[PDB]
Amino acid sequence: GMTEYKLVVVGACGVGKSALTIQLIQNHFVDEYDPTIEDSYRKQVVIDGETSLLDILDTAGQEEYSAMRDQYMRTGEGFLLVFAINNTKSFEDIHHYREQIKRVKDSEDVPMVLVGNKSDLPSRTVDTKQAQDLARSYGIPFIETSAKTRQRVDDAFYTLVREIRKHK
Ligand SMILES: *CCC(=O)N1CCN2Cc3cc(C#CC)c(-c4c(O)cccc4Cl)c(F)c3OC[C@H]2C1
Ligand SMILES: Nc1nc2c(ncn2[C@@H]2O[C@H](COP(=O)(O)OP(=O)(O)O)[C@@H](O)[C@H]2O)c(=O)[nH]1
Ligand SMILES: [Mg+2]
Repeated sequence: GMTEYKLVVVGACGVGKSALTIQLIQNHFVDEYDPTIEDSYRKQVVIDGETSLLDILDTAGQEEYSAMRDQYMRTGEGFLLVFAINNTKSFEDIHHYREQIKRVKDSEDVPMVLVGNKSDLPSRTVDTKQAQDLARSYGIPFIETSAKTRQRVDDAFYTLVREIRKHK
């Protein structure tokens, strides 16, 4: 059957996890998406000439351990670590999420990409150097995105797919 990639999008409330995922699948920018709705989404893509089906968990709600999140964390192949460039706390929260994923994987070498979202906004509080430093510390790529303009959205997901290929 068609190759699949199981992806997980994680990050603080409000950073744009749903908006990024909706842009990828639908090519529309959502100004409001219910923060409680945790679901998976599927998209057929072609990346470096390979047709595949992405299976993407948009994490949401507060109720952490849940049938769905548990199975995607245990079986997920790659993770997008999303913060917003106007949300310093969301950047500070990234290390927590990376630590929890590493503990589920019992591994230091999990495919991940750091995503700094909301690049269209004036109110930057996390500088690109802070992002780049963090990603280099972790050994992973950094991609700047805007779900509003769509800048970097494909690049983020495709880079994650390329990172999974490099690992397996
Ligand atoms: C605004 C609502 C929303 O989008 N979310 C609420 C905050 N969530 C934070 C968050 C926390 C953890 C944890 C822990 C301990 C994890 C997680 C879990 O649950 C299990 C294994 C690995 C990790 Cl990283 C999150 F994925 C996560 O991101 C979701 C965010 C959703
Ligand atoms: N300006 C701008 N707003 C965004 C961007 N991404 C998300 N938003 C907005 O930020 C809010 C939170 O987005 P959402 O996708 O619900 O975040 P989630 O809680 O991580 O799923 C919503 O009002 C979105 O429209 C972006 O790149 N730029
Ligand atoms: Mg959401």
